[PDB]
Amino acid sequence: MNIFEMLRIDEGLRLKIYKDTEGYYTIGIGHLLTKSPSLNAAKSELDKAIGRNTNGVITKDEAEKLFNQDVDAAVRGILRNAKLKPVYDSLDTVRRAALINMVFQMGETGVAGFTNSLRMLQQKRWDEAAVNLAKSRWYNQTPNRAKRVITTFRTGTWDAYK
Ligand SMILES: [Cl-]
Ligand SMILES: [Cl-]
Repeated sequence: MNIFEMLRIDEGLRLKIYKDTEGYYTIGIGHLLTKSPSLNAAKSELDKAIGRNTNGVITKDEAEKLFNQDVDAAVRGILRNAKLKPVYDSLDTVRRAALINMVFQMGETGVAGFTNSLRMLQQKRWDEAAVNLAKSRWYNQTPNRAKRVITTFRTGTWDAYK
């Protein structure tokens, strides 16, 4: 298992513009287009991202290209973030994938906000960190996905994804 595979299971793949869990226009493998409630604004962001008149449909390849860019961005963002990098540096490979997934979903800023859980993860207090992460809107809104990432941090294994 690896990050790409993990996120692919979490986000799925849609080739047409769709609304995510929060009702925002998205395409591909969880690529957010815009938070504006206008479909036109979305189509325009879409063609701007792909570089062609898409009419709101992209191919698989185009989806995977946005995904590759998005994973790269996530990692980079983490490494650039003063709160995040030290956490990432401290972790094992599997747990690093769990942090990336969170960053992919919520952005670097939202993650950086889980101060207390970050701290627990850095100290390697697994069971505690897992309880604290569960007290969040994140877990309450997308509980199955959150359980999966949480279990990953708790165990340092991919079992949640098996
Ligand atoms: Cl983009
Ligand atoms: Cl969920």
